[PDB]
Amino acid sequence: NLYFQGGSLKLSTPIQQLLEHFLRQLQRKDPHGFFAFPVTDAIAPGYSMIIKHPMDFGTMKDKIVANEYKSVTEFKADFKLMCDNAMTYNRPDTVYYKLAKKILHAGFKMMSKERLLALKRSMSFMQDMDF
Amino acid sequence: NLYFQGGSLKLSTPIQQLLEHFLRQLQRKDPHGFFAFPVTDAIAPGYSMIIKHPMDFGTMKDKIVANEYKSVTEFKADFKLMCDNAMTYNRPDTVYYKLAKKILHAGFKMMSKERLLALKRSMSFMQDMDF
Ligand SMILES: COc1cc(OC)cc(-c2cc(C(C)=O)n3ccccc23)c1
Ligand SMILES: COc1cc(OC)cc(-c2cc(C(C)=O)n3ccccc23)c1
Ligand SMILES: COc1cc(OC)cc(-c2cc(C(C)=O)n3ccccc23)c1
Ligand SMILES: COc1cc(OC)cc(-c2cc(C(C)=O)n3ccccc23)c1
Repeated sequence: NLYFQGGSLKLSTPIQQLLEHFLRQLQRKDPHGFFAFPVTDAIAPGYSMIIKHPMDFGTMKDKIVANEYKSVTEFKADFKLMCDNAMTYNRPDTVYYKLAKKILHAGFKMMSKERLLALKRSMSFMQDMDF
Repeated sequence: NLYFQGGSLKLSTPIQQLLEHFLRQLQRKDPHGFFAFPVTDAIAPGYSMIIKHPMDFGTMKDKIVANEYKSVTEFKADFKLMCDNAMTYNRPDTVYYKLAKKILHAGFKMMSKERLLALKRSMSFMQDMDF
């Protein structure tokens, strides 16, 4: 199943472009990859018993690639689920709890509707120009 | 002469926003301010005899503030006039000649219609989003 356009044989949406950008920036807060892959029962005994809805950055990346996010709010919800899971399974004295708390706070600030509107407004002048 | 809008008493165009940005970046290539002010006959004997149409970054800033640039091409022309003046009055062995040549080449690359189109296209996804 193909189509021909602009001299190229073919077959990335705005939301995919936005979420790919924010996911790369959030994963930079986790240089050791603690949040990069699903938590296994081997590394975290009882995890599958305690945490009913697991989430990780790698699973969110798969959702972006497959174009399964319909809103920023859905992305932020998955992000929040990951951080809440880490702050439920792990004790407050752990790197996982402390990092989840920092990531959750920083991510919600960075992706607020009000902030994205202000960034869009700052960029609008380039769309008003003809080049 | 005033008007009231959005609860504020009033009275910056896309081209003004674009040119203010590029002028700041071009002046960063001239940290000593050699191109920041008109060349005087005191600092450059015979300048007013040799150079018929003087130009400097400070004069270009005044034009931006006064909203006197109708195109990027007009801005690039003033920039080119400044660099050509420096490469006419000064010998090739001078910092002024060498800097003018570097500024001229870098400025034309950075402000090419093709580059600005590509930057506009990279940014378009944010204008397609609703926040
Ligand atoms: C110490 O090295 C690692 C590596 C890792 O994947 C690269 C993931 C984790 C990890 C991540 C988590 C999480 C996120 O809960 N975790 C909980 C208990 C024990 C380990 C982990 C730790
Ligand atoms: C230096 O100030 C700015 C302002 C801006 O929009 C307001 C956007 C950028 C900007 C930054 C970037 C980067 C970092 O990729 N970029 C890529 C394509 C088009 C614009 C930009 C830089
Ligand atoms: C060496 O210090 C300075 C300072 C300056 O203004 C801050 C401007 C110039 C300067 C700038 C120029 C130019 C641009 O032609 N010039 C030519 C002959 C002698 C001096 C200069 C030199
Ligand atoms: C990290 O990659 C990017 C990409 C971008 O547009 C493609 C723009 C920016 C960007 C950079 C900036 C800066 C540096 O001011 N900026 C300001 C307002 C809105 C957007 C941006 C950064």
